[PDB]
Amino acid sequence: TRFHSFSFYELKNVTNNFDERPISVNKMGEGGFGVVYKGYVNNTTVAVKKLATTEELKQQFDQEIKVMAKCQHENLVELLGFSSDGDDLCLVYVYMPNGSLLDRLSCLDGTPPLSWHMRCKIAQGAANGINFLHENHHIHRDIKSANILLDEAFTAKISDFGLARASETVMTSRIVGTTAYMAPEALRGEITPKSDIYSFGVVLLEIITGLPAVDEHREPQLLLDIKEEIEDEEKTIEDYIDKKMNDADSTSVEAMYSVASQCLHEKKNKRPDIKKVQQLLQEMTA
Ligand SMILES: COCCCNc1nc(Cl)c(-c2nc3ccccc3s2)c(N[C@@H]2C[C@H](CO)[C@@H](O)[C@H]2O)n1
Repeated sequence: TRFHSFSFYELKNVTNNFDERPISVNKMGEGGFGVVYKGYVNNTTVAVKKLATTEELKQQFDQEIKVMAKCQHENLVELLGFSSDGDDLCLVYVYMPNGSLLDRLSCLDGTPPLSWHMRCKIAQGAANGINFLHENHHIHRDIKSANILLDEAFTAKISDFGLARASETVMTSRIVGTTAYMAPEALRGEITPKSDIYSFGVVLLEIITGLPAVDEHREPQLLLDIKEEIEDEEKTIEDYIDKKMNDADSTSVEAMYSVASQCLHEKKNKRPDIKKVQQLLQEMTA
């Protein structure tokens, strides 16, 4: 697939010379080291990711284009174009008005809490995006709620393919990802789609509880450990369900938790593949 060849100065103009301030009062954030700026061009709102070692920075930009050229799906963010003529390298995407699942789970800037009904649809949507990537022999290497973007109708879109790796178990010296979401073997340097499943189980626990993967002022500081308190019969998942929901029945919440439990197996070979995860989430609703 081919993309629009945007000029650096057109992107510099529509993003106000790459301003570092927020929208209130561009800056948005940086998932894979590249400041995302809000922009408007050709009567359509966009998100411009300016990248941002010199060759490793360029390898992050080249992979994104190589992966998105091949990968086209409704549950992945769309790349509209990019820019090479400038000093820095830019990647233009279709703007997502509901931000990340992280910011919507935390109600950042006063947004209403997502209902259980929207949460199930986002879980199913996110799991289609991972299935399409794995079907097409790609490992995301950074599955987290901050990397699940939400469109005009709260449709889950996986994003950030700067760390994406082809498959089509390999080992690596430069270990990359988000500690709070990573699997045991990923933290050791193994590269496998089985790690993407583990990280997705952490996202399901954030969806159910509404608690972020890591909270420094919390006990336990890591969300994945809450699974062990529930397994020891000290607490139940019922006691961790997000209280900012009025439409969450126990059967569907327990059913989502069963998937998150299986996803979070420490033994990589005991975890279910994405196609099984997708079937279980579909059976949950239905
Ligand atoms: C005013 O309403 C707010 C809506 C903001 N909407 C929005 N829209 C898009 Cl298209 C992106 C992209 N971010 C990336 C990052 C890498 C690759 C592709 C993309 S597309 C984004 N990223 C931010 C950075 C962060 C990820 O860690 C998230 O929490 C976001 O804040 N935020």
